Amino acid sequence: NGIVPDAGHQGPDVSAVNGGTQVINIVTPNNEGISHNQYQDFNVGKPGAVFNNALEAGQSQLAGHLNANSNLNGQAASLILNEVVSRNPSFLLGQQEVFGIAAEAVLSNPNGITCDGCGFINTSRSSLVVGNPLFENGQLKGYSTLNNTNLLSLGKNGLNTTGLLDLIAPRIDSRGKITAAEISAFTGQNTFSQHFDILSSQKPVSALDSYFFGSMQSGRIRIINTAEGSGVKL
Amino acid sequence: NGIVPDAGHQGPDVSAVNGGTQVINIVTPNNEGISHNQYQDFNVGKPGAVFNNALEAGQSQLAGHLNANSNLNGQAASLILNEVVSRNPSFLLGQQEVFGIAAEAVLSNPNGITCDGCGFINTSRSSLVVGNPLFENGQLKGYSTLNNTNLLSLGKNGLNTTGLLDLIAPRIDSRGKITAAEISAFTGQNTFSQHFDILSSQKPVSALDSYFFGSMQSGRIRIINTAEGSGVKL
Repeated sequence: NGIVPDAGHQGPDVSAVNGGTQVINIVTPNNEGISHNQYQDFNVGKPGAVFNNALEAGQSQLAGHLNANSNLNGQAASLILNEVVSRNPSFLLGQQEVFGIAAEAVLSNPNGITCDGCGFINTSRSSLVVGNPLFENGQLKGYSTLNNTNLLSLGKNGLNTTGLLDLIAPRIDSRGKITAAEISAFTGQNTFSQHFDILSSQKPVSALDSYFFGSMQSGRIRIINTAEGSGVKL
Repeated sequence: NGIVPDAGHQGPDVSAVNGGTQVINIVTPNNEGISHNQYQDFNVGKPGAVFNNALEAGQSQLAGHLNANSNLNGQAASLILNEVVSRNPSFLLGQQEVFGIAAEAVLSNPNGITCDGCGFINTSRSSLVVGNPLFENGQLKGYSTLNNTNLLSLGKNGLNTTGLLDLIAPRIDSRGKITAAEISAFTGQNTFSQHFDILSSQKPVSALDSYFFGSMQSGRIRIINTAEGSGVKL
């Protein structure tokens, strides 16, 4: 019951639950190569979840044998954008696997995101965005944490991935081991490009406190807090 | 007794002690604009220390009225490089002021550096390097932490500056509030350019553990640990 796709045009379809692991047929990539998937609820349990970006049947790590995704229409996604459209926050307690062609992945949930033992498999770049994507006539222009005060939380069991990692939120509270090739954490109220360049920043009414306890096993870490007067506690 | 200049050609001369604050006449800048100063001992107490990069007499913040530095020969330094040539580590318990023309400042001490309530005034960029500078026929080519396992320590009272801040050491242990326009921390055994670009990295025999407790009041923080297998604990 963790992942509940939206009933609208950008809602993906669940094809199976294999050992508690939900398998999601992501929607057709647009001309930008972006599969924009919308959910009333996006949560991942300990069995994890699989996003099917495959043009051939094969073996997944989390859900066994899976089929090609006919939604792809012969073109795999280069970016899998998962967006929660409701007021429900997201809890990630397991791995998210991209089955098939490797792609970038973004979870966007302006209501809040909590990781605790979550991770990403076969992902070149993975982003957690407590904020909303910005679209202009159907094309992705970036993301926004403007007017948002919600929290990205990482629990004791941390987060692991072999690719790049982006953490975008008004504030971040981390208590676990973050393992990634590179870690980028951007806090405060900002507008971002598609590539998470900071295009603008605003000062929040009250302080946006970010907390980092725990290890960070990465060769490169960058933390940008644009909330003037706030800080990054370690 | 904190700052003891070397007797050789790159040893500066102390001109005064004003309220316990040592005033150092840095040596003539070379053609690169680098004043390369060598010390048998480099320590700063609570009264702080002043480096005289002035072409006119004026008022310093820490040491009252000071004169022009005749060592400059009419050309202020663009980089003040302070290097300990002995086995003595460095303890910085106060502010270091550049009197006169603003400049970049680097403290190089391969034996270790400890900050506790230290800071930098009228400095565009300030660097603490547990490592040695690299010279090629008198020209500065960069810095090196190769084969070094010593520690850069920041105590409870932290470090403050309005300019940029570089922290270069085989490992860093910080327990206080670091305030700076931007913070760059590079750990592991590396060779650096003059601008602290990582040119090469080597794996240490044993782990080089870096620790960051405490606040970091900066808009941009980057931490690069090139020691594979080691991590950054927060």
